[PDB]
Amino acid sequence: KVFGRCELAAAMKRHGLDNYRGYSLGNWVCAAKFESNFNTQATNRNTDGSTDYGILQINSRWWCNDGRTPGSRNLCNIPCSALLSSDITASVNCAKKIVSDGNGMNAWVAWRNRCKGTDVQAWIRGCRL
Ligand SMILES: [Cl-]
Ligand SMILES: [Cl-]
Ligand code: NA
Repeated sequence: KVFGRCELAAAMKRHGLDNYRGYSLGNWVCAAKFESNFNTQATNRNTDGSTDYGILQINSRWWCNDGRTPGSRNLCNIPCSALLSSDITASVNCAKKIVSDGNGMNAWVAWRNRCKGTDVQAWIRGCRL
């Protein structure tokens, strides 16, 4: 599923992401935009042989099991394939664990480089929430 901006905002709001650990909804939409272009089916391989999965590009090195990242953790306790579903629940539940782990949204390189310190409220402008 490729989400529309407001569609995704509403979905993330329903799943409890607005102001989760102090991050306004705009931050999450901005992150999803640059990580996945709002496509639940996005995958990208890393140089270390890990793979990033889904709308928030969660990394198999730490967070999910894809059966081919030897020595990796499965900290969200999910197959990485679950992160590619049209239903964002698994991605959102995993993201909450990541964002809680001490580094905040700095875990997402595209957030740090493209969202952090910008007007992120722009990303939810116009939406009925
Ligand atoms: Cl916002
Ligand atoms: Cl980047
Ligand atoms: Na959903």
